[PDB]
Amino acid sequence: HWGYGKHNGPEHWHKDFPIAKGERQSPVDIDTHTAKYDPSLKPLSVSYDQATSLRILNNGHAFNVEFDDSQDKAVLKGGPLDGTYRLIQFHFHWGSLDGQGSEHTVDKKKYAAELHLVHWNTKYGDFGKAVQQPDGLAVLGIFLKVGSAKPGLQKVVDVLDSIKTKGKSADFTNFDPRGLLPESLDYWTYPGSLTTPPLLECVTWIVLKEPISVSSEQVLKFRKLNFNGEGEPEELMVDNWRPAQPLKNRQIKASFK
Ligand SMILES: [Cu+2]
Ligand SMILES: [Cu+2]
Repeated sequence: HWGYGKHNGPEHWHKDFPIAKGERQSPVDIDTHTAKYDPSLKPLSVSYDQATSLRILNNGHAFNVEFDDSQDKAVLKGGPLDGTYRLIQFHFHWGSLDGQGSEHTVDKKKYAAELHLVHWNTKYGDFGKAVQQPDGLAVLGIFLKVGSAKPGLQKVVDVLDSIKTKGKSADFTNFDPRGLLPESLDYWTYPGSLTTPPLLECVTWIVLKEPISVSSEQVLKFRKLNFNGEGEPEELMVDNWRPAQPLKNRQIKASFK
């Protein structure tokens, strides 16, 4: 009823999810010149040392690498955040070509892909309760550009053959998400939403300024995935990104000058 095709893509989602035309939708274009430095922001605290990855799942729109979120094992704190946010899963959005794929844009520039590390606020007890709150989630977004390989991505790329089609999953233990981060934690932040239906306005977005580099071969493997289930007509899982939405009454803040 929703996807990324011609007939069910972003431009249609409002029919079933009227919040698509809401006041704090994501992604947005990040106008670097109009973002303002906020000296009172903190440094981000990314605490992933005890992360417990469990599984990787092709859900028909992306693949999610899922984590044990039943304890404070892999948490995000600081920055604009009040309290502790637990990592539940990460996934990517990517293009059919290297010139598109990201959801956020930077001065209208599209990156080849975007990584979303999804975290929920522990004050709300579980993910499903957190998405109903204005400060329920914190998503760390990281741009991908094509160049050198990202070594810490390779273990993800190499399991993708085992989850080609919608509904397939595979064990994915002992994966360290720290290997997906860039050097700098400088960031922009703003209040927004989930970027897939149900498009709930529950996200504090934290978008890193510094992209990571991945190789051609790595992104090419993303593009071999399928939106369809096994035994259905093959449709490559590409261009699974929502375009930039109106900023409306929001200001994007920068952690850096
Ligand atoms: Cu559907
Ligand atoms: Cu996402």
